[PDB]
Amino acid sequence: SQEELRQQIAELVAQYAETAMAPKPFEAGKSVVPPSGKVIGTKELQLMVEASLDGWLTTGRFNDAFEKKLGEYLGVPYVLTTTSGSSANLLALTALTSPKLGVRALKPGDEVITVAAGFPTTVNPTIQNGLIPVFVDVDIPTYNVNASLIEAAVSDKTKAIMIAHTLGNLFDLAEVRRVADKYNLWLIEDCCDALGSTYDGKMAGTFGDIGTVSFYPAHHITMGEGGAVFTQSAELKSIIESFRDWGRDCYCLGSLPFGYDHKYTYSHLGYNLKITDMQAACGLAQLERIEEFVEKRKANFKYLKDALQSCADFIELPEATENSDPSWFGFPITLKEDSGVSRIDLVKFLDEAKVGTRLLFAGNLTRQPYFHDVKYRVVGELTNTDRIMNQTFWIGIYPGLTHDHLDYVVSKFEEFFGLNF
Amino acid sequence: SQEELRQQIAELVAQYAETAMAPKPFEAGKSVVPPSGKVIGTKELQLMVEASLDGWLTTGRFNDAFEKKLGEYLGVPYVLTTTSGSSANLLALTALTSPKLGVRALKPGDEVITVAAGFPTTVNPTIQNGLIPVFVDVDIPTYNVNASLIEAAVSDKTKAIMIAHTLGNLFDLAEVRRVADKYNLWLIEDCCDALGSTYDGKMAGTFGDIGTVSFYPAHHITMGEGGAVFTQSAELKSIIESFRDWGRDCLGSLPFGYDHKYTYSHLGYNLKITDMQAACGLAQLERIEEFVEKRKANFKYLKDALQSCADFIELPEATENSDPSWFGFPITLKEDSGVSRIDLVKFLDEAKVGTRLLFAGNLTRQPYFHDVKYRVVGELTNTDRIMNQTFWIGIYPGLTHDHLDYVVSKFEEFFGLNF
Ligand SMILES: [Fe+3]
Repeated sequence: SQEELRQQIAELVAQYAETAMAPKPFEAGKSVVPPSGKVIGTKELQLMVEASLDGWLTTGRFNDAFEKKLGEYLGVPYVLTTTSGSSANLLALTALTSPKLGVRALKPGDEVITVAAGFPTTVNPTIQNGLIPVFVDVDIPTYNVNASLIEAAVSDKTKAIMIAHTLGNLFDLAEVRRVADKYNLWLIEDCCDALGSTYDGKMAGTFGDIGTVSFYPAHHITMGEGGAVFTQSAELKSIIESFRDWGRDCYCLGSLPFGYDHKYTYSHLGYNLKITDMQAACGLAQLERIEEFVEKRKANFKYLKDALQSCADFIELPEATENSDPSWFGFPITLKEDSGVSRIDLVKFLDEAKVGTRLLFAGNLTRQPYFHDVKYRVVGELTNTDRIMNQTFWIGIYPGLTHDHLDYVVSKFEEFFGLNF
Repeated sequence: SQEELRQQIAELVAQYAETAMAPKPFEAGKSVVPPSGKVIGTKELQLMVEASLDGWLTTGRFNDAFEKKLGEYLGVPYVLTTTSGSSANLLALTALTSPKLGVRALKPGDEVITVAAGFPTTVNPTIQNGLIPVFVDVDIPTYNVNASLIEAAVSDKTKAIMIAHTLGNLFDLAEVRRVADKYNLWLIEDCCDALGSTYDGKMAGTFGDIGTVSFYPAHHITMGEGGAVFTQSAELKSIIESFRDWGRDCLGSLPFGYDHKYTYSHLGYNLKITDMQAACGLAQLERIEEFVEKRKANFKYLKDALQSCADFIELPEATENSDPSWFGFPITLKEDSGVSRIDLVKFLDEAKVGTRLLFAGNLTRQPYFHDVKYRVVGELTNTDRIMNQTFWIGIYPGLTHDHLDYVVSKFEEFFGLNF
């Protein structure tokens, strides 16, 4: 019997995942403390096998379940899965170029306000659609836009604001919101690293017109490769979907003959950025643990910050943005310049001690080699942005790290700083 | 033991597949004859479970195997998997905008010669990179570019030729190459529908600088969603890869000893797949030779039998000196037949016979082309004819001679040839 063969395959899988996905006890000196990672188990492997058995391959049963459950978690009616966080950002900004949006459709030459201290694909979509990025400085130790600088970047060409809640910490949604409204600007919330974060009690990604998230292994939940675009607007949802699906027409011009297959009628300049149900299944399992993961990240963050307070004379510790409850992606630290050493020294020392580190992504996008010939504007100076590029880095606090993992990390900072003496 | 649980699961799925993925017998009037489809079995489901079990998720073990085996099948050293045929086309054209190609790099305002009778994503990447598409007419009944018209579309802004081997039939490679070489133009072969096709005995996709293929279900092999970009140039491979991977390197004013993993040499996307997708495709690769021969067989059989309707419809013809791996069976309804394409398509639909039009028909007439900037050299006569009178039906591995026999009888019935 079929339904029988499945339940019995689920068993052999649920028992394989017991050996395979079993966490190993921490062993100082030998065990590593990566900066991020995935935490999967029996459920993940079970659903993926189910999806495999289905033999459907393209999105369906599991993808429907996933989009629905994530929509309920975020509290939004429209969720569309795509190939990655980057693809999500690309689809978000590109959808706003749709001629169906009339006078407020983004056009080549228009401007989009953002920050230079972020991830490349948060800004690439703007440049890839012919628009112009306008940068303003960020704040330390929140590592998010200094919202007070946004207003001065606005001009006649300003058209939207696309920014990411860096490392799960939220950006001043009150000031960004205020500016967007006053000038009727579109707001795209890049929540690729902030799934679960909240501001003023409201879930991140539900303040703007469109929100994006990533499911790469680093992140709160994974599908291996995957991401999602979400919104509260039916119109935008239909536009996004069209751009993701070959640009073919939907919801419900040119000179095609009457009775031309609708399946082959294209209303947008489109890609094909869909995923498989195998990917969707993994993410569905992961969704069951999200609340658990968000809680643990907040726990590890506090524990690590309290314990690392002993080095406060040499490093600046991270601070959540006022009136927010971030779902931390990582733990951002800035080495003080008058400490006597370079970030290279600390990073390398930690590396030898098995403690993983990551710099704050691009550091300063404008200084990245690929920005050599890009057309952009910067309002004010990127002082803090350059400091981040030179002095900042982050370490792990993800669900896979226990108190023993963190205790080891704290002792290494102490050792490196001679505070154990 | 873990090695046991695996082999034990392999068996349980091996018998699950024999029941689920079992081809049911054809039944005139009940069974459908779709235009395309996938043929998967035990191997596919087995590897996908293996990959699921690995728990690696991102590309790895199976993807390495897939890119390797496919590179061996095509006869190229570099194969890079991506999310879809469309993403592959996007990466192929975009990669040629890399400043590392120097004076050879594609710039906004430059032109790319192609045809309007095709799939949107074959041309969109040109428009998305700021370039200008230049169209020329196609030929009937090969449904591929009328190569003789290409030379006249060449101007001082021309930099590349990107066209697909429509429905598996090959385009005049001898002429395209001649023109490409004479003007030092880049050549991108869109083989999304031509995996296995050959021209002058050489595998399609190995004549140009970059080749692309799709793994969507309707296609020669599938991963559910997936595609690949391939080439013989190590330089391009590195560029393609960078654009696919956040645009990271491997200039600017970054501090010394800045993490190379966070140094970005291109304006990038993230168009990678999972090893679950790669596994499925790896299984599929074990059947490609079988699928290519069956499609060629179904094609011959269908064309021969359908010869009885030659007074009303124009039958497909392989391009001279080629051996196409047919994706579908393209047919053009003659205008003086007294009926319209809608009539035949609807009749066929009612009889459970699937049909598809030739994709965009004429891209320049598609609504999204309303304000696009492009040039057309000559007239798109045949292109417009295709948009109005052409359509295709299935000949994929899932179709048996009984499936085809039924299709032929319905065409005859339609035209009153059975009387
Ligand atoms: Fe439709």
